[PDB]
Amino acid sequence: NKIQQINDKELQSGILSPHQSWHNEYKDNAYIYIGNLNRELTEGDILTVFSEYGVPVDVILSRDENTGESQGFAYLKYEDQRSTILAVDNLNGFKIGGRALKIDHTFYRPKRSLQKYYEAVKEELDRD
RNA sequence: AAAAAAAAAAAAAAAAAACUAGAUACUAACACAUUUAAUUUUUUUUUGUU
Repeated sequence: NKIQQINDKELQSGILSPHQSWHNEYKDNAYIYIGNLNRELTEGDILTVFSEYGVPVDVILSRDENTGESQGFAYLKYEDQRSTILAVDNLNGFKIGGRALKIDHTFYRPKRSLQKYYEAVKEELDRD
């Protein structure tokens, strides 16, 4: 609802196409921060809503090291960037499970401690 | 220009109020297009990763 507020102003001026859009600030980014998730949605189900706008190559759900349950945020890289422009813009502010999730562009830095979680995820997304 | 008179009835201290609706004049240099670049409507069960 912070970002959703911008695009309405922006589109109203007829900004139309990325060169003039703030989404142009990125261009080298693909992962999207996915916020305000519900707690029970897992990686496979976050890999439900987000293929509407593209083809995910990677995904990471943030979850406590001990109890292993959702922190409530994820980082999902689309194969073709412009999905990111599409997901951030279009699906931000949308309700799942009563709470409206947030998306925004992100630069994502991998953490050693999850290293196995990368192949464990990749192998599934490597199936396709 | 100009040269009077005379025969014992009256007097007066100068319409409202209320009700309900309608009719028309009028009063305040009243206000009538700019208003928006520091500052509080922005609210949620804390939860954005070398």
